Amino acid sequence: KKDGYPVDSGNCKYECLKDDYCNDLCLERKADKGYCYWGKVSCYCYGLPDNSPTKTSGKCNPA
Repeated sequence: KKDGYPVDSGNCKYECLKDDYCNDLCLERKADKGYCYWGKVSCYCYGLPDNSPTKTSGKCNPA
């Protein structure tokens, strides 16, 4: 497992506004804990699956 920005199949890291939205959405992502790294970024989990597809080196391209 590992921390990072959980991205859906499109490679889009879920965003957030508070820290509880990240911790929750994070638990669903299989992460133990997670907050919302604002700084113009998105949520942040801690415990995502190894293969857990997270922001790699591209942009959230729909389709």
